[PDB]
Amino acid sequence: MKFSVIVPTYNSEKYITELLNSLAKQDFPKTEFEVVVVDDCSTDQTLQIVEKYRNKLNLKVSQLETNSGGPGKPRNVALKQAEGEFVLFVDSDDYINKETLKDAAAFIDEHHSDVLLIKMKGVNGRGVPQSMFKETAPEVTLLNSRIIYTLSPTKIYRTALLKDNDIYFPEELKSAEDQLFTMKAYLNANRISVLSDKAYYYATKREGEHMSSAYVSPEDFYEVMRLIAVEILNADLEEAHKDQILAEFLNRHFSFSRTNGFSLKVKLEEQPQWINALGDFIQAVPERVDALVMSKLRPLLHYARAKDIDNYRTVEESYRQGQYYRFDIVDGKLNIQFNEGEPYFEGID
Ligand SMILES: CC(=O)N[C@H]1[C@@H](OP(=O)(O)OP(=O)(O)OC[C@H]2O[C@@H](n3ccc(=O)[nH]c3=O)[C@H](O)[C@@H]2O)O[C@H](CO)[C@@H](O)[C@@H]1O
Ligand SMILES: [Mn+2]
Repeated sequence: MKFSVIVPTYNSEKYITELLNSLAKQDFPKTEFEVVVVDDCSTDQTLQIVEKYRNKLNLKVSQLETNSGGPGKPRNVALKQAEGEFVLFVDSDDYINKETLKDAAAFIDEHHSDVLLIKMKGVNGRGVPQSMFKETAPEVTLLNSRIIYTLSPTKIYRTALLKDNDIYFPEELKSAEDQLFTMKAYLNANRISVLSDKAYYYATKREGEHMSSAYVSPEDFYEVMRLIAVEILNADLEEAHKDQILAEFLNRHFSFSRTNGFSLKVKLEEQPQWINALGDFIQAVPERVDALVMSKLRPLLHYARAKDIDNYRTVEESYRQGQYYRFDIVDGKLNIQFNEGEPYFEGID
């Protein structure tokens, strides 16, 4: 067994066939890959739709007692059932290219990848990461490539890599359940590879609610962030490398996560809740890492670590308004003091 395609379902009857047709049309022998379907207690006709593909595909189907509250637990149940050499997570509302398992198998046989990224394509207006999919690369690291800018589970992982290092998704969590999982796989992979010859994984936009839009409390969200920083800092790598990996994670988190602009969008009466959870995550980042981060984020790291929402919000409002209490211009960049009696933050551009 080469691959295990792990499919978590939850009331997926309107789009599960578009998936199952792409596996049935794979030009890969159905005897060397399995479809591990774990249903998160669906109440529509998802399972009988799946049943019609029991002679078109090698299937392993099971259903949970109650809905787990997220994609994590179903994938965890499928992953310990998987006996394929490699694992591919495909969501119920997505589908893969006809040639995916053939090109992957051929690529991994040639380069012995532990994690293999496959190029993605957005369908029906859904955005998709692309900065790391412009060239097929046999070997990429966390620091010479943009792989940290895609933490979704929609990749090829070697089964032994996940099991030998005890890598699973957090359970009862609507979103952010993928970031810690994929980063742990990145942290332990002896070789990470990118495969961009075609458009392999098709991420769709349908209706209704996608899990990436479901509510996750700031406590649960930033606990995952805190766990990622802890995983980075205690990886079996050189200490300077771990600091730089953490800095690159923070650059991306503060630029593109819900943290970016929270004190401008969240209701005032809820922002202490955010600054306390965000601060528990930044308090796990040692202050030495602030120097490796993008300069504009250093005042935010500083006031997050101190749980100071007033100065944090003033920094965000100042960036948005382009107005500062005091600033100097040195070497085409700004050195800013955001409030009276506060420190100056230098090199901001
Ligand atoms: C970035 C990307 O390309 N895909 C991610 C995106 O998918 P997305 O935002 O589309 O969320 P989805 O609804 O597709 O959920 C992902 C998968 O989990 C299953 N599911 C959903 C709810 C539930 O209670 N039990 C269950 O098993 C879905 O059927 C689906 O197969 O946001 C999710 C939340 O982090 C991630 O898991 C997906 O990997
Ligand atoms: Mn989806």
